Amino acid sequence: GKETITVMGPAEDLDDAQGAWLKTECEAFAKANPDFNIEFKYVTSSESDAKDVVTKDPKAAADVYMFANDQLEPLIKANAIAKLGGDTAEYVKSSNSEAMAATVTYDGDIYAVPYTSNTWFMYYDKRVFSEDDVKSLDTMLTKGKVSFPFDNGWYLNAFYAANGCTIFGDGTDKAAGYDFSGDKGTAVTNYIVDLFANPNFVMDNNEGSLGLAGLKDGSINAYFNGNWNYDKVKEALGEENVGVAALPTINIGGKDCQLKAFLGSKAIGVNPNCKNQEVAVKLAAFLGSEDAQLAHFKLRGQAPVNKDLATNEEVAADPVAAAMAKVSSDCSVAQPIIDMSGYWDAATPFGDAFQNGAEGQITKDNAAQKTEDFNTQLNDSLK
Ligand SMILES: C[C@H]1O[C@H](O[C@H]2[C@H](O)[C@@H](O)[C@@H](O[C@H]3[C@H](O)[C@@H](O)[C@@H](O)O[C@@H]3CO)O[C@@H]2CO)[C@H](O)[C@@H](O)[C@@H]1N[C@H]1C=C(CO)[C@@H](O)[C@H](O)[C@H]1O
Repeated sequence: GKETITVMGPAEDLDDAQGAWLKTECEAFAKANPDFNIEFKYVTSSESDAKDVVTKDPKAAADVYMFANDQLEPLIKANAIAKLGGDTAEYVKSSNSEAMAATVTYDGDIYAVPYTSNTWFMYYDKRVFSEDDVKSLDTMLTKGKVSFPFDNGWYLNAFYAANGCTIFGDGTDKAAGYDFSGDKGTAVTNYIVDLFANPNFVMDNNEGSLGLAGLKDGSINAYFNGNWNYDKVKEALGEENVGVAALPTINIGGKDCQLKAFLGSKAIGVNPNCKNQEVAVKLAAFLGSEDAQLAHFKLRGQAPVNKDLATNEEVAADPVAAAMAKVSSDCSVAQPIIDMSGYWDAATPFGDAFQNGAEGQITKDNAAQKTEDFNTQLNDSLK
């Protein structure tokens, strides 16, 4: 009489054509734990959507699930994610950097097992740009076609952070609120208005299918996205043409400013409603184990977060793992775990309003107004 454990992860981890990592590792877990009498059912969902799927009704949701760490506070407030202790918590602390362990730590307790770092970087066509070119977005625009997903808040902030705008201070001070106000914010809005008015700029869509299609077309030669699309980018450009870089500078009023991505993690969480917590917690530990992370790298090129795999020669040589590490050290801010719901929501219509012909289009003439409107909406969402 097998007990069913329901596990949720993205399509790519359930796709046989990509080695179905999640199924493969669940089966390995079962083989390693003969004392458990279990079978698996799988629910396909992007880590980006996990909060929405689970918090709607945690008791109806999967027992074990893969999510993005910025979702942690909403999951906790929904009683949708179990605190982890014991060997599992110890592994999260011992096998990760301090910042990666912090991605899943709330009020001093560990709530999930990281399996990869979570950030974004630049894919580009080596036929169009040199290594030197891609150090500057402005240089890039003179040589070829550049895209950016401006209606996706996870990407938008990099431009505002570049000029000293802040979210919760350093990211950990709720009392600091949002600060996108003033000339520092308007200067960034003006830069983005100019970008949209640049005929070598093409807005990417929210989840980046437009950019991917553009790379294949040649209509887009630079794509800001992540590790999950590595194989598709290789398909679009041809692997000898794929360049991978950390983030460029943008020139605001004569000053080179560094774009800064969010850096968080993707992790495995346990549903408190799972009827076998022993199995669920051990499975989460297994899915984030060293062996499992190495398999994620070999089966579909996903970069490990486990610091012991950093010295694996194949990992260290991987262009995406290397870019992600450079974004971590040089081009990022730590992903807040203070809930950013109001920002994720406001970011999308704000980004969309830059488009030529948009309702309430952001322009040079109204940039300051629109910037304050945005700052005001962000802070209102905290009241
Ligand atoms: C807006 C959204 O931003 C963040 O989501 C990003 C993920 O963290 C990234 O990992 C990446 O997701 C990819 C998966 O890693 C990958 O395995 C595959 O499934 O494709 C995903 C991309 O399609 O990119 C995501 C951004 O595109 C953040 O983690 C996430 O929580 C944010 N979602 C909020 C935003 C809205 C609408 O504004 C709400 O509906 C959500 O409930 C919020 O959580």
